[PDB]
Amino acid sequence: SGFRKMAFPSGKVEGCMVQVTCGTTTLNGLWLDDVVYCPRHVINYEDLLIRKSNHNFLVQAGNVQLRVIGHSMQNCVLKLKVDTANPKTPKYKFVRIQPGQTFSVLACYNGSPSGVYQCAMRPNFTIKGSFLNGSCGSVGFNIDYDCVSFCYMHHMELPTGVHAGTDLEGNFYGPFVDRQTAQAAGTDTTITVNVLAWLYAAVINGDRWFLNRFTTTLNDFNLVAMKYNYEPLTQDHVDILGPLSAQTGIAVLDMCASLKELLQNGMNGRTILGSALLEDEFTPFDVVRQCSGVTF
Amino acid sequence: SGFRKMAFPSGKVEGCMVQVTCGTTTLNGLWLDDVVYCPRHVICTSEDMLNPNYEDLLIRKSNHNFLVQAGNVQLRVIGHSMQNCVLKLKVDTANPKTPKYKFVRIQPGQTFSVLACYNGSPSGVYQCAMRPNFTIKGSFLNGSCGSVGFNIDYDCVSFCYMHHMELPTGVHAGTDLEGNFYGPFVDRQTAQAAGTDTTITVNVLAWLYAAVINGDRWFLNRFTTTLNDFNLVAMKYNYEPLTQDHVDILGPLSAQTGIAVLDMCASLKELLQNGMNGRTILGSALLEDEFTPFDVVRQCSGV
Ligand SMILES: CC(C)(O)c1ccc2cncc(NC(=O)[C@@H]3CCNc4ccc(Cl)cc43)c2c1
Ligand SMILES: CC(C)(O)c1ccc2cncc(NC(=O)[C@@H]3CCNc4ccc(Cl)cc43)c2c1
Ligand SMILES: [Cl-]
Repeated sequence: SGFRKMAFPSGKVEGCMVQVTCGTTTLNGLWLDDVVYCPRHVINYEDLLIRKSNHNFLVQAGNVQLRVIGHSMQNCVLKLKVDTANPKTPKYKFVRIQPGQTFSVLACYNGSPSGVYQCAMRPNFTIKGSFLNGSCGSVGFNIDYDCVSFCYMHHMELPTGVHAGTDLEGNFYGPFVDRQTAQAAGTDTTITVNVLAWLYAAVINGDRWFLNRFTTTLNDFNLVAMKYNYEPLTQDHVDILGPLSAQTGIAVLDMCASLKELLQNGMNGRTILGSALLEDEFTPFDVVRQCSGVTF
Repeated sequence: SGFRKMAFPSGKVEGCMVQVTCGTTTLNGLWLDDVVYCPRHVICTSEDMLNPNYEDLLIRKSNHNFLVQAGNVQLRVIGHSMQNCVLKLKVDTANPKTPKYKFVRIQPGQTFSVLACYNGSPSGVYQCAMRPNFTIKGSFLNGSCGSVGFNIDYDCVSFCYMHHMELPTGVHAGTDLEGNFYGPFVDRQTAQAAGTDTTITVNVLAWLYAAVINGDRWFLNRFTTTLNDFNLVAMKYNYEPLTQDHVDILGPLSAQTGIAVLDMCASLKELLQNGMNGRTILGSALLEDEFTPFDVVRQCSGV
């Protein structure tokens, strides 16, 4: 029993974190094989980069200096070829995630990991992270079997205190740019499929006060959800919730009627899994994995 | 900016997790140097748990009855001893991945990271706190016994918890790494129940200072309180008494924000009376008590 915001074990990623310094800027890099990946803002990026020599980039792995033997830019990521291959390189993939998907973040400063937390890519493409100055280059990941799927690299903080970054191929999530200009997060919405997954997690853990005898259609549910700034629920979302619906005996549209009632009436002084707000940062897969004990 | 329930990076602990099997029971062990530490109930059947005589069950076991697996390698047990509710299995191989470590016994209100494991394999990491009633609100399934709680301030891992059991309310009970239980619990299937739980007051205050550091002051008021009047009000909401030690510990956060501890206490009194009126504090509609003054200073900015 119990339900926590759980992150993947970070060990396979910790062994890849390095510190990258160029001039007066110090940030984090990801060392995989003989390449160090980091935000290109550490250095017109083509014009600024062509003026740099390999020895201008100082890369430190623990108490050992790695020597940069080459450099290239791919979108908003700088790839620094080093002379030493990381002996701790895990099995890995670079994957681009969609809004609503979750991942673990290993927050680092000066190439040293300080903490790990779980978060979701918001529908407005920002992440509600916990980052201070020097955290640039910290990475987001998931683990599938023994393979680390890197999905995020931290680049910046927006004026509202939320965060923006790229995939490991340097493509930003959202309409953001890596420079000092007027940028703002768009109006955010609630990830509906995730709230429903969390409601199924509450039922699995014995919290059932919000269940009712009613059902709804997908269309009537979507009309109500649009009014409360909830993301539209698709047939794909209904299909993805199938396993949780079979384990609890509560049809997806049956749970949608509970959600409709919670949006229209509130919680009435009651909590769900120790929360007075409807939680949207657990996917259906996260609920299944935590309520089944999947290991890595 | 931002404030999250943040756990310590788990790598140093992952390299210590092993699987321990005795008869039909399989659980997790912690391999540090040439010793594997695990809950002593690994030698019990379900029937034995009603009234186990651990000394009698242990004397019937030899070294080769304990199977210890580290990854895909079997470790050989060359000795065994019991220390309180922990079994210590001497193995023939020292763990090459043994980090710098200490065994520390924590007090209620203290936080720590948990690496939840099954079959000697880590599945997840989360942050939690030792409740005033000595239980932890964890996320543990059957097979998670032997999973450990820790802090990593600098390069040293301080092991503070080993998971032993789940109570009827769904909360969890365990021991320090010397096998002494936290709370009045026994590693026996007996009618045990968690005592009435209370809110960790010093931690709620720390989290209110974290909200001020991050730019939110809506909850402050023009009042102050004496420590005794604060505690008379706090006890009515099932909040732990606030001691002079707690006031001292909040000193640094009080200096960084310019808000006296008893003025923050007055704000807490008003939040308990009024609720939040549709507002949130650091993205929460409830008063959060699982961040210590130390965790706030660690995660929040100095400016
Ligand atoms: C407020 C403060 C100290 O600058 C800060 C506070 C918290 C931060 C958290 N995560 C990242 C940060 N860096 C940036 O956002 C950097 C520096 C500012 N300008 C800028 C412009 C473009 C790009 Cl791609 C990056 C940055 C943080 C910075
Ligand atoms: C209730 C259920 C399914 O057995 C379960 C569910 C979740 C659990 C989570 N963490 C540990 C668990 N094991 C125990 O509590 C074991 C087995 C039952 N009795 C018992 C009595 C005393 C002692 Cl010291 C240990 C145990 C869990 C078990
Ligand atoms: Cl302590």
